[PDB]
Amino acid sequence: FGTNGFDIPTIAIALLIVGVIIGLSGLILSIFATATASAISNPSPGTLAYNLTHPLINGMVSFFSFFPTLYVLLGVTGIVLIAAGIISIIMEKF
Amino acid sequence: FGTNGFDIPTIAIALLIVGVIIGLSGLILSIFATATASAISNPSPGTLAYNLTHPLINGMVSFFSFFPTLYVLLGVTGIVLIAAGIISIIMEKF
Amino acid sequence: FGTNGFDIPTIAIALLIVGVIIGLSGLILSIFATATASAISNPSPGTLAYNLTHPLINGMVSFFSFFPTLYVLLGVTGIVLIAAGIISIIMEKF
Amino acid sequence: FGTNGFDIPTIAIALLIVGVIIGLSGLILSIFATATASAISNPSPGTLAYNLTHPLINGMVSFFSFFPTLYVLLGVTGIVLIAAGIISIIMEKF
Amino acid sequence: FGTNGFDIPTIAIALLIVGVIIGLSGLILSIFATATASAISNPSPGTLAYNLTHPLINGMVSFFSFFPTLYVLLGVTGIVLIAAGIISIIMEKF
Amino acid sequence: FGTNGFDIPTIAIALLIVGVIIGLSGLILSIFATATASAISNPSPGTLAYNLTHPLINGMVSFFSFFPTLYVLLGVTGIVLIAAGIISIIMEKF
Amino acid sequence: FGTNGFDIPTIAIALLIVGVIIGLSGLILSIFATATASAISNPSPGTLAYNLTHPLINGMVSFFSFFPTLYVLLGVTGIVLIAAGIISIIMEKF
Repeated sequence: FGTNGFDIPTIAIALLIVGVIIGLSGLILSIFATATASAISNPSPGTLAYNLTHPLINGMVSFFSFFPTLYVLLGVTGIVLIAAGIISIIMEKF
Repeated sequence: FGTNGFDIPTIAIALLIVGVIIGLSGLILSIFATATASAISNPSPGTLAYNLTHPLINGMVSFFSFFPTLYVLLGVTGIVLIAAGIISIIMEKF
Repeated sequence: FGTNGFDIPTIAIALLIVGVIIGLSGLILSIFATATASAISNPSPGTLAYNLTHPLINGMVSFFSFFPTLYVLLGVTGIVLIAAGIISIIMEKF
Repeated sequence: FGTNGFDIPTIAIALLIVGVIIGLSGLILSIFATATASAISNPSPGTLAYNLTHPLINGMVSFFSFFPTLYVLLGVTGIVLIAAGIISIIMEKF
Repeated sequence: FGTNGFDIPTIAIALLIVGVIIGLSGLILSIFATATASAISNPSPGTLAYNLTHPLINGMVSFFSFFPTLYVLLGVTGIVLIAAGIISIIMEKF
Repeated sequence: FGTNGFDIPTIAIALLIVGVIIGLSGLILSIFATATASAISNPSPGTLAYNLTHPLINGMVSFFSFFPTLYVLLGVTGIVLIAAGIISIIMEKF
Repeated sequence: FGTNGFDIPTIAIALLIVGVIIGLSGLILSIFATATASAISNPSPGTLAYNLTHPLINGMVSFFSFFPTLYVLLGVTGIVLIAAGIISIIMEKF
């Protein structure tokens, strides 16, 4: 059901695959992050361990705050792909 | 029943296939998402685990909100295909 | 019973085939959709699972609402085919 | 009584076989589950054995709740098979 | 009594065979289902055994409710076969 | 009763096997966990044995709390398998 | 009186044999069980011998309660055998 490489069943299957993969990734990351939160303690505000450990958790927080826009762009890509497919169909179907 | 590659039985079969595939995808994704919702907990509003986990679920929500327009465009494609078929029939049937 | 490729028995058989195929497709899709409706539940209006699942069912609804016009155009195609047959007969029968 | 591989007696025999197998499976599973229910006890709500045992029975309940939709899809498959048989007969019987 | 492969005695014999096979299948399934009904008990509405056993009987009920339409389609197939035979006779008997 | 490797009797038998295996596993684990609960005692809240033993039972509790989602995913896998079977049948049965 | 291996006299003789064997088994088991009931006594509800002996008689009761469905299935088998014989006769007698 298509012209050259655009196949609606294939597109649906690809959407399925990316959806389940993203769900799994969120699941695994949340489960692991719970263990991370449990493991690390809060020694004190001003002793050696605080100086030793605080920037690491800061980097954790920053990277994980970067994740959302990555996911948003990844979502945007699919609309572009389906659009190029529609345009390609229209170009030489007539 | 056609001219070159436009076959009404083939079109009906393709519509059947895409329909059942989309139904399956929705089914599997909903079943998996229920498990995802069950697995992840809500630690607290302001502790380490919240900072560690919140953006992930935000990305989940965003991507899944992108799904609907993908499905809509995928639906639009079929009208274009059947239209090109009709036009191609009319062009050289007379 | 025809001139070159227009055969009234063949047309009748093709109409039979497309009719039964469309009936089957409707049957199978309805039977599957009943199972889909049974499987998915309604968690709550505002919790995580709702955010995770609602757009999927929205896409389901949209695509299935696109089906009717596809069927209508598919029906329209046959009148065009029989018309081209009639015109072709008249052109060189005299 | 058929064309290539579609045989109504064979289909009837296959329906018989799947029916009796499913009946047996239900019988054996129920008989075993009764013994499971008898064996496991309820120690107390909050002691060590409860923490040790509760998630296991939760997993039991979840999987067994997944069974019904599996059976429903398995039932749906047969209509598809008989339908493909009918279509195949019609295609080249005429 | 026929042309190529359509034989009225053969058709009558095939109808006989499918009829007796279907009667046997119904007989055996009913006899077995009576034993199934006798074997399984009703423990209680809310204890462990109920959670363990209820979905199994639900799947039983669903599949057995799917049987009727299977039988109906199986019956429909024979009219198609005899029809193709009649058409084939008429095509080249004259 | 199938096309290449999808066999409804085989699927039913596989469902039977996985069901009984899971029931057995739950049974054996619960029976063993009862013995574990009986064996270990509660020395005191703050003496040497408490420091020596508490994290072990904590790990016990955590792993056994991980079991349920494992079972849920294991259940989800079967719907995917039966779905791929249905799709494969539909693809080349017509 | 048959075709290949189906012999009505042989079937009647087999029915005779299974009937008398089952009658004998019931007779011997009842006679032995009477002696078992006579031999074992009822020491007391709560002393050592009760703890030592009660589960044994519980297992006795359970197994003997399992017997009936075994007999029922054994009875069901014969209808299947005679049915396969009838079908085999019909298949190639014509």
